[PDB]
Amino acid sequence: MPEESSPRRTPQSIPYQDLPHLVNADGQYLFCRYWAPTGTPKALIFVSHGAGEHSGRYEELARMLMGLDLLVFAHDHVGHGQSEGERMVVSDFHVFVRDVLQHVDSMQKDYPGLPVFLLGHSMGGAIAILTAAERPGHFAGMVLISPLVLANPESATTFKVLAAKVGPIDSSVLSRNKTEVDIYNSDPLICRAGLKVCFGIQLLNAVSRVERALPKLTVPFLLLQGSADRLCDSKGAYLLMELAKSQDKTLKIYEGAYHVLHKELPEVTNSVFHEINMWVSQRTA
Ligand SMILES: Cc1ccc(COC2CN(C(=O)[C@H]3C[C@]4(COC(=O)N4)C3)C2)cc1Cl
Repeated sequence: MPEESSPRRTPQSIPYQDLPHLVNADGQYLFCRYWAPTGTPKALIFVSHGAGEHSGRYEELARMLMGLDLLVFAHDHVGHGQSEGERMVVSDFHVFVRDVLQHVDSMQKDYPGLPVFLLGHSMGGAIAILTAAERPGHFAGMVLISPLVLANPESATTFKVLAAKVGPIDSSVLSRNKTEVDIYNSDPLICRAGLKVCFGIQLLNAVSRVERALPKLTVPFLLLQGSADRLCDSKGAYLLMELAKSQDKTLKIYEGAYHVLHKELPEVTNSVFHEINMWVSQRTA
């Protein structure tokens, strides 16, 4: 008599049979999270986390969102969090987009006729842009927290020279809020290893694809950028503002703020939480 294989486990040895999951096109398991409101959801919203991080970091945002009677759902991108795959490795950047579309396609079927929003930060924001541009007309609304549209020139050129000759980021540039930098540095699911070269060329590659997709955007969106962001240049968010065709487009600059605006100084963070709340609320009522 043949036997079933020993259960599939996350890279932290938890059986997938125990967690919300989905199998992707390459047969890799993805860890999933769901925040479901009491009663009928007004809409669906997918949260796309950034490079090195994981969906767990979006707990508070997602609870506010679910607060407005939306169904929030997320998964960890491949090579992130509790999803399978070599840490911060992807065959091609398009995998992230495809994997989102799959999760949305699934969720839409289970919840027919509901509008769907995207929320992304950083690389997760670049993924949201590409996701939207691949399906013009399909998403109700897009919320972008300092999305990767243009990469910091100082840093990009440094990396390009280093790559041309083939270290971990100073995590202080994340946030003026030093408690949040510390929380980041002590989260076991994060990948704080230096940026591999193959993944770094991929991100500069995504910058290029994002610029090509900009003119094709028609989806409504809210765009939150810090003026002193040393990872995703603020110039990128002006470009998005200029090139997108969306009839419904809005930009908040946070003067002096760094990169992770939902994890910044409370004045900033509270504003970020409020604007997202106001915007999504107006477009679901
Ligand atoms: C050389 C170079 C420099 C800068 C970028 C772009 O900056 C990246 C930072 N990236 C994220 O996605 C992470 C930031 C983080 C961590 O945890 C959070 O909450 N925020 C998510 C995008 C690309 C390249 Cl090639």
